[PDB]
Amino acid sequence: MKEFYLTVEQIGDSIFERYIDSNGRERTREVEYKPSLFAHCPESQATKYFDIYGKPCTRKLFANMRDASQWIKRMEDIGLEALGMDDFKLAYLSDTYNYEIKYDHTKIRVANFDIEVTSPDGFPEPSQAKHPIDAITHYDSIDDRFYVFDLLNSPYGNVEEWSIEIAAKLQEQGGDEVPSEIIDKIIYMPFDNEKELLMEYLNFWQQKTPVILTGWNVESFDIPYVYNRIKNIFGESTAKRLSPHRKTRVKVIENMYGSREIITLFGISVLDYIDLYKKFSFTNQPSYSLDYISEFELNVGKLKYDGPISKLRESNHQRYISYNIIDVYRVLQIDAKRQFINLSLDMGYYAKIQIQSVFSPIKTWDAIIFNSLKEQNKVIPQGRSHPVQPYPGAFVKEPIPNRYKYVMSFDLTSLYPSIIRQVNISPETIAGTFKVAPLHDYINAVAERPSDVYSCSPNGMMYYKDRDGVVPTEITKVFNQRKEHKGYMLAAQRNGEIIKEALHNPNLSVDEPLDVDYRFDFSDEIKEKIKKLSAKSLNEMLFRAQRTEVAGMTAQINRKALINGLAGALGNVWFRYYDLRNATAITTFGQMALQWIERKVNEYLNEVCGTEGEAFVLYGDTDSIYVSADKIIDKVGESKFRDTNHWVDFLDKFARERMEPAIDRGFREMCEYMNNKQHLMFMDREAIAGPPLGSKGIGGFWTGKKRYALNVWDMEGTRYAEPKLKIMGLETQKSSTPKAVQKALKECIRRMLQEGEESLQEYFKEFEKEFRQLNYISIASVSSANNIAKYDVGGFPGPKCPFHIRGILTYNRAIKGNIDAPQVVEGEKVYVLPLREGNPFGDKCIAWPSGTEITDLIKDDVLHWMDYTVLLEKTFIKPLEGFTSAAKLDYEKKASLFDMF
DNA sequence: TCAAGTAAGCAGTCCGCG
DNA sequence: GCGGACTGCTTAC
Ligand SMILES: Cc1cn([C@H]2C[C@H](O)[C@@H](COP(=O)(O)OP(=O)(O)OP(=O)(O)O)O2)c(=O)[nH]c1=O
Ligand SMILES: [Ca+2]
Ligand SMILES: [Ca+2]
Ligand SMILES: [Ca+2]
Ligand SMILES: [Ca+2]
Ligand SMILES: [Ca+2]
Ligand SMILES: [Cl-]
Repeated sequence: MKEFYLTVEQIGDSIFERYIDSNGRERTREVEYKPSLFAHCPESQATKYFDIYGKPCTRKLFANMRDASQWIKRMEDIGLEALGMDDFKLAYLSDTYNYEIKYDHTKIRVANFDIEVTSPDGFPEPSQAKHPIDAITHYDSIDDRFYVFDLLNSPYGNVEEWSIEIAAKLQEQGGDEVPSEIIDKIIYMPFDNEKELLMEYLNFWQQKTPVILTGWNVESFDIPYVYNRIKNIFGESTAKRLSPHRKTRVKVIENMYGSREIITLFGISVLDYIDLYKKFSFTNQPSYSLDYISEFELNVGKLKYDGPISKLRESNHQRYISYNIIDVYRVLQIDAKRQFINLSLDMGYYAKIQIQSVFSPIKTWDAIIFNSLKEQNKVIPQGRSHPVQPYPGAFVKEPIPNRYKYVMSFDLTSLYPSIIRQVNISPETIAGTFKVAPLHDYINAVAERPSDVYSCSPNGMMYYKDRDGVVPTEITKVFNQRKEHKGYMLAAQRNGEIIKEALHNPNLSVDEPLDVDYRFDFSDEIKEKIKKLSAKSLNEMLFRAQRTEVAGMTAQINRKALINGLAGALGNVWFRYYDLRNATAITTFGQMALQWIERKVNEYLNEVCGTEGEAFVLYGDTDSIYVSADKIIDKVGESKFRDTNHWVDFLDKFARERMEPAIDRGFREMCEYMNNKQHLMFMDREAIAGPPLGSKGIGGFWTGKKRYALNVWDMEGTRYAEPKLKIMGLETQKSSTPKAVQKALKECIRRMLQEGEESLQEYFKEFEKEFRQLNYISIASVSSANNIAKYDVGGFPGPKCPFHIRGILTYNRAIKGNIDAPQVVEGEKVYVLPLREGNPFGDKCIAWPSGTEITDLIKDDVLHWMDYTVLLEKTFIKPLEGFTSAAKLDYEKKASLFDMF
């Protein structure tokens, strides 16, 4: 077995390392690590160490780590560059693990825990920790067991033991429906007092010390609460037993306004799952309560109880404990699905960083690039301080608001990383500058050729062509991984569509799902077998196919975020390789590439239609073009096509055989023009959109930049069983618009694109007729709530007070004096509802914490005073009017014109 | 809302616009 | 009432 680190810390002049040894065993060592740093020396000195620019460097070996830090300081006082890895943990891992790390996840202790704390006087502040901890469920990945620590006696109630048999049975039997598949995995431990529970929990922690510590909100609540509670009862030294090296810190953590407190446990890698979810899931939720996310991800029903959570333990301790266990399992289930822990470890070990540093792309890329350079004996530069400066980004084309019947989109593969590689954009590859012409001149190939020797970007930057920079070299490796996993993702997606087709025809039999790998396109034998399968087996296969696709999406999209992170990090002042010359070289080249290809695609299509000046490209954002295919369809049919799938094949054949070769010729020319290192602008067909053949649908529409809808039949080679709506930027896509409204707007769009104007007018009429029956939560807007206490002034809306903030102040006033009423937490999401004039709340809106029912006292009143009229015109009618106006449609008839008869 | 980047939309406040 | 300066929030890349 090859060895791998678990955790690494610097504590004074010692590196503290937990690792897995050659025998598969967890181990700990304290290494008195002697770091090296570098200084420029004259050429006279024969050395093997060179900076990234090829300047000679002398290596400086320090007695300890504090000596290395003092030298960096004194080099600053002198005014000279101190080169090398100043994060000595990273240098240590580089020296100790001088190879590609193969890790074994089965040897890494991943702990998933949740605590319960009964609080009769509001939220229990983790930094006070004044209330007893009365439940801890702690799952261990190695044991595969849920360890339940249950307080039977508290100042808030003496309770009976939790019954495992009641927990197992249905809600309909008096039970808690704790999943069968985990019942045998529960190790249950009741305690007579909190001191006993906490002492036992600390002994347990010692024996099964987390490497990865996760859960929901554990970093902001669970961890600091357990730490401070133990600290209040036993002292600081006992609290510090949560760290394997007995060292903890705070932390702080900004931003403005104001600041939080977390506990840094040295030798643990805390990956709060809420944080993993926000970084990697690529959703924006109305609520981040576990229950909301569990419903969203797993389609599991909200685990319900009577009364408030502060009375739950004394009124129903059985359910209290059972829900603590289910809370932990929920997070494991979301991970089984999303695989964010797996992803974190992959990226973390790849980069050779503390695993928790996957949260910082700057940290991740600094470690990768350092390790790539160290391998060649090259020395990294000192990080400098830079003033934050704005710089330009992508080009977005203004669309003409309209409907568009037949649409084909084309999209550049990993654009920004592909520009890095093509141009050879890197800190050490800068060759100089050239006199820049207006961008428009490069777009039209009218400017003089920038260089005959170097590789250029239209921002004026020239780059070496003899060898690849460290940025191109390393961005390529992660790009190639991204491409691998995207393949598995798209194949899984395609395999899912074959199952959906076969679901049109079971096959009334008792059989089993096929043992297949969904990452690969189903063979003809698997296809045959699928066509003989029951609905039960086919649905189970769909679930599994869709799970593979999710797994592929996680792996692919976050490797993409990482590489896009690097292009972005070039424009972040805290990045070691921060250069605005390079950041702009990427974005300017991208602007040219899009507008260059727009010109070429128009020219091509104008040529192959016999026209001049006609604009076939109707829109583009950053790296995408949207081509109007009406004239291509018109040249053939629609006479003339058997079905929808027939013109979708014709357009797929035309895009792949005629257009892409022309796009590639267009891009090969631009590469020569810029004299780039290698041609890497690959623009594949993305979507084929249009109305169902023979229908009165409009196919798609644009309202403006970054706001559009299309009816897609084929996406990147996935031919759908049913057409899919691709809606971008419109209100159906915003977390802020109500659930019921998003749904309603979506069906309006669907009818517009697939069925026509009259189908739209009948749905709108029906929705307007029934919308007052909708549940208040389903029709409440959502906003994030920043700067509440600023507005307020005091406590009414102050000058320029935002609408949602006003609603919160209304809420604050209606719940004034209540300890147990839910407080609106600053920086979180709220539900917002408009209020009718003359209401007892004395303002036009009320807001409350999202993902929650509003307090029983006031609920009846807001429900009574809810302004449905304002609600409808604001969230539904205004947006819908914007759609139909853009699409040249009416949601209301209109005319009409006969009229009676 | 600690944690790579810019572009650009819409809601609402405030206030002009004879 | 609408739009523009401005803040707040949110999304497309
Ligand atoms: C999504 C996204 C894009 N971008 C920039 C960089 C991208 O190259 C460019 C286009 O974005 P995308 O079209 O979303 O993705 P991509 O071209 O990088 O890769 P692919 O299409 O194969 O999925 O916009 C970011 O800087 N950050 C982001 O989060
Ligand atoms: Ca792209
Ligand atoms: Ca693509
Ligand atoms: Ca069949
Ligand atoms: Ca794109
Ligand atoms: Ca070339
Ligand atoms: Cl790819």
